[PDB]
Amino acid sequence: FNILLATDSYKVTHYKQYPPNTSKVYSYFECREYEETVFYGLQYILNKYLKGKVVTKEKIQEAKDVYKEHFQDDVFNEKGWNYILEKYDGHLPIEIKAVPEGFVIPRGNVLFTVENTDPECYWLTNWIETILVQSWYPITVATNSREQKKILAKYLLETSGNLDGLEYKLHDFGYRGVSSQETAGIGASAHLVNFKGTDTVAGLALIKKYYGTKDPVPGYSVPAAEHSTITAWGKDHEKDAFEHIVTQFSSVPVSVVSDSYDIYNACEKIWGEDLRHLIVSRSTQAPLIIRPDSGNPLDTVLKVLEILGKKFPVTENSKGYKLLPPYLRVIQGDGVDINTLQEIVEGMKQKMWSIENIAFGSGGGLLQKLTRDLLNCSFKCSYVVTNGLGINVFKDPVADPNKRSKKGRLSLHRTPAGNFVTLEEGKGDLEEYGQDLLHTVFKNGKVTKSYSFDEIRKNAQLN
Amino acid sequence: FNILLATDSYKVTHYKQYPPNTSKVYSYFECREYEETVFYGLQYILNKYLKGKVVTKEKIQEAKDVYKEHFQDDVFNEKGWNYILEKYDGHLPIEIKAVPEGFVIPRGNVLFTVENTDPECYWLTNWIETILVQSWYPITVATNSREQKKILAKYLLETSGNLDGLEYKLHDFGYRGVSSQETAGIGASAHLVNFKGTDTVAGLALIKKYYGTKDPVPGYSVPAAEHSTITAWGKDHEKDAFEHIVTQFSSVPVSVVSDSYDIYNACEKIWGEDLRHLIVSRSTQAPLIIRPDSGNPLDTVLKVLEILGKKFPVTENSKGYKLLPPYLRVIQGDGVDINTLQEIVEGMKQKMWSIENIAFGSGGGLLQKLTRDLLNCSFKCSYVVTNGLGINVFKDPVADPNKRSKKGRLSLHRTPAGNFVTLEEGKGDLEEYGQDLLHTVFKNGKVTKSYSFDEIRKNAQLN
Ligand SMILES: NCCCCN1N=C(c2ccc(NC(=O)N3Cc4ccncc4C3)cc2)C[C@H](c2cccc3ncccc23)C1=O
Ligand SMILES: NCCCCN1N=C(c2ccc(NC(=O)N3Cc4ccncc4C3)cc2)C[C@H](c2cccc3ncccc23)C1=O
Ligand SMILES: [Cl-]
Ligand SMILES: [Cl-]
Ligand SMILES: [Cl-]
Ligand SMILES: [Cl-]
Repeated sequence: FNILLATDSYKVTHYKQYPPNTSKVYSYFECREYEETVFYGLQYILNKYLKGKVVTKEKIQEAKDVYKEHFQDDVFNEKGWNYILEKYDGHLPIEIKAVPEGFVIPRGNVLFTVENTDPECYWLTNWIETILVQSWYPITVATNSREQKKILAKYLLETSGNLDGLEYKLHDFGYRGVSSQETAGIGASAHLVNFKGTDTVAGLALIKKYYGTKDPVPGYSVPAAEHSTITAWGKDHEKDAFEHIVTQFSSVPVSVVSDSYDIYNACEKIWGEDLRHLIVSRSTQAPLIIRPDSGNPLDTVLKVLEILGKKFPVTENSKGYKLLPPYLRVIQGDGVDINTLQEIVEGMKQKMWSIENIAFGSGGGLLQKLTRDLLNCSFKCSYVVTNGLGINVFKDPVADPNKRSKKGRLSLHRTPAGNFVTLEEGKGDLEEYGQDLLHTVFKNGKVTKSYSFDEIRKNAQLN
Repeated sequence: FNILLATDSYKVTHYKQYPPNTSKVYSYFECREYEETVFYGLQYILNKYLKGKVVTKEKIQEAKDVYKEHFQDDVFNEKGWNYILEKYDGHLPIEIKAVPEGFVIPRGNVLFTVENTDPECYWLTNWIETILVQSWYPITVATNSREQKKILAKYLLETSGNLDGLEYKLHDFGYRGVSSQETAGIGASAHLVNFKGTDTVAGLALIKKYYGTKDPVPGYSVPAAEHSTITAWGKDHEKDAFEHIVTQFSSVPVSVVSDSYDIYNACEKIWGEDLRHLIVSRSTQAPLIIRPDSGNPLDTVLKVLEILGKKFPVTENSKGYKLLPPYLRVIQGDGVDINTLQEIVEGMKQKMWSIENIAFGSGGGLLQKLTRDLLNCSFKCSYVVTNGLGINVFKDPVADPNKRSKKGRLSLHRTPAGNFVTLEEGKGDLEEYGQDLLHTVFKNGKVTKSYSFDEIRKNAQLN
């Protein structure tokens, strides 16, 4: 990796575009205008990409050579990057202040600021927009995962009367569904801010290296089947595959995808009759979790439950809602996003089914079907000093008030009703709102404040 | 990186689920039945992740330790992975056959096949599903980029009478709007299969290291402004920013975002009157590219052009379509995906505007607003040998016919009419068709067949 090569092409040219005698560019990150967002992911970027000696003689010459051919001119700022190398031993003269990781912030507030600490490096603040704005993703996953926790919590509380197993109810299936190994880790780490159930292994090593937990790993799995391990027995032997699988994993929970041929037959005839004896004997600590994986998600869950309710002893819990015996659960792991997770719980509740009957697997919903669009994640200049005069800088497009940017030096404050407000135009220094809630997280190549994954989990908890 | 940590958790448990006496698992990848999809990206994964010594004593012990905590049990196949280390010096005993990269194959056809080469490693075929299936992303970017090239080609040919500059008409803007650095490089490399214009610099080093080009670089940029470099001059000095920027970049093409306050004023009064004189003097090899970045994309482009047509000398070209003078072009960079790119060119054509007037930049649309669900990218077991007898295996969910999988040993063939067929049940060995178009790309830890980025470009041409 080379930070000189980790920006949008055009930013290479920007040091020739700013007003002359510009000593300071100051830029903020907000989720412009999902009423509240989990701030998480910055600390990864600060450590993996921004901290320490990031500039070397070789990194300057590589960039020089690529940009020379990429632009077909020598528009690269060699002098500016050689200054970083020789003044600061390659350490970025940037100061980043940020709200603490895990913080649940209303939309349209300052979550971090970037500014240069050396007037020579005025151009450096917005060089690192592109890299810093990839934060959108950890923030977005963490927010959409938490929104889903909220829906599950609402219907579990309504149909059971507690949150038991809440943080194991949305399993991450998204390892194949993402754009990369780097993306898998960050995405799966963002979901583990809210839940403890993941198949995306890469997330675990990231949290250990970048955040830390007191526990060995932040996330857990149980044994489960895929279509390869059922269908490999042959279209005539589904029962043999199931029987081998529940018996191999007799003492632990086990997911078995049951839609290889006929979900409704596998539930009713194979689990419900021929193998019923291997399921009703199993421990409360080791249920069979029947996985449908195809068809209308809501219709399939409701017919799966009706079949299972008629072949197994169903309890009515305190709330008047029906419950499988504790050895038997369901997980819908196909076509699940925040919208369909909500269609299912509401559909289950209208049929008087407890939500403790159902778990969710999401892959693409949770980790891939997200954009910087969704929460309008955005990095803009708000303040510059030219000729010694600080001036308040913003965009305010004619046709889009939604894209207006915030003016001048920003601080984040607690209101007397204990809500958040971003103060603009350096009005934070009028101490009308107490102290700035953002902290210095990065200064002059060093990480100056960091959070355990446990602290972030605590910060991110639901009301 | 540790391939023992680079799979779905549940696949760790799969070696205890397959029928006993299973010597071979054979699995294929399809874009299950965007009519045609560019295969690109496998070679990256084979080199970065699968080739050489991938197993070490330390990588087995690390996996054992993580999975012990992750499963709350020792379900890990240490014996199976120690065999790989001690038999094959950690080289995967896998054979992957793949269609040549850049090959444009209709939906529902085998693109790559994975099989174990040693009976002991039956479990290893689907260990690498997760990692291999991330290919959906390079494939989907490459295909969606190409389908957009098709629409550009259609409307340019209809309104100009050639495809001049087609490879620079869709610029990659999506570096900040992807989920990570690794994803940027892959996605930007996938787009450059079809175009030459990128701001996603990370794509350059990937193509150089993994694919190779005869030219210095596969992709090119020009100097261009952001909101920070216009608004930094002060709300009332937009004209000074513009004038500084186009004068700095007098002799090369220059993109200038003009929606900082009011796009329509900046086109009509600032470009069209105040600074008119520095635009009409510019070389045909260095035009001003006015970038609107806000509003209804179609409505904005149409009023932008109507304003510019009334301040600058417009020609009607041979097709009856209108043309800005050669020093003046427009780029819509904001809200651009395949569907809005199509709304715009069709809207432009209804207002008799040549498509050679307009360039497109795409960020989120191009690199992130893509899912594994779009082309149904899918990896399934089709054939296993159990007790020495091959059996043809598949899924066939009753309630989703389109998730039915192919049976048995697969090959890809040219038809008599120059189309493709995927043969099933090992029918390829009848040579009633020509010969299998999949080739050995990976065998027993080696990349065996590779393609230059140039070969891939050639294969991925339009008609
Ligand atoms: N971890 C200890 C706590 C309990 C364990 N546990 N585990 C659960 C789980 C854990 C992993 C898996 N995994 C798969 O199915 N895969 C892996 C995978 C990867 C890629 N593609 C497809 C698949 C299929 C499935 C289920 C669901 C399940 C539970 C099922 C009902 C309702 C519940 N409600 C609350 C709390 C859990 C509840 C559950 O109890
Ligand atoms: N090497 C020579 C290639 C041609 C030069 N050129 N370049 C062009 C271009 C090149 C880069 C940029 N860059 C930005 O605007 N950024 C960078 C960026 C990154 C992230 N977010 C936002 C932005 C804003 C914009 C436009 C458009 C422009 C052209 C404009 C009309 C129609 C055409 N038709 C065909 C061929 C080009 C045609 C064009 O001619
Ligand atoms: Cl599966
Ligand atoms: Cl999914
Ligand atoms: Cl911009
Ligand atoms: Cl975009």
